[PDB]
Amino acid sequence: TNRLVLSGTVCRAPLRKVSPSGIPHCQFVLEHRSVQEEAGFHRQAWCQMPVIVAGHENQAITHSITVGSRITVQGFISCHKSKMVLHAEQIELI
Amino acid sequence: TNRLVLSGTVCRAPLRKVSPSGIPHCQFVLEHRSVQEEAGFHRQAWCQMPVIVAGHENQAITHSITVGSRITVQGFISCHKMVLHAEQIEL
Repeated sequence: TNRLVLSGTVCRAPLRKVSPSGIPHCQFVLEHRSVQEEAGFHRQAWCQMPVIVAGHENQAITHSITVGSRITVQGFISCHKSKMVLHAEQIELI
Repeated sequence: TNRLVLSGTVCRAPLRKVSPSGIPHCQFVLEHRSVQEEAGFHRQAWCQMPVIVAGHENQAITHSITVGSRITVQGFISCHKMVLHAEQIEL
């Protein structure tokens, strides 16, 4: 299983490219901040998560995303060298 | 929402630690590798995720895990470098 569901405020606006083969993709950064319960106590959770939205079907929604937009992204995490990226599969606005 | 569900092989053996205040928790590293669909193509996904297990109710499970154990962990992520704060662990 590889499923991350993460809500946050967009802190870098989408940058958009099309691969040579014609695959559209845009990248932005998603800032999450919340209070989470852990072992009966509350702790602040925070992350700036890079998000990639690849493929034709999810591009239209990304044009409503700007810095300040509140969204939830559901997808899978991928790590390179150690930088992480959330690869979006569903995006919910507000 | 802040929910990560991630399966993998333990690649660093669990250690049982204490906070400055003396609060116990267990930690290990989880190596994930999978094949995911993206834009109609198959793409490899990998991550080595540090995991924190602070619930004492999870101590029996975390003691049966060694390097090589296959597990699924669910919890919330926080960036301190990312760490998965485990709420459930399934063997």
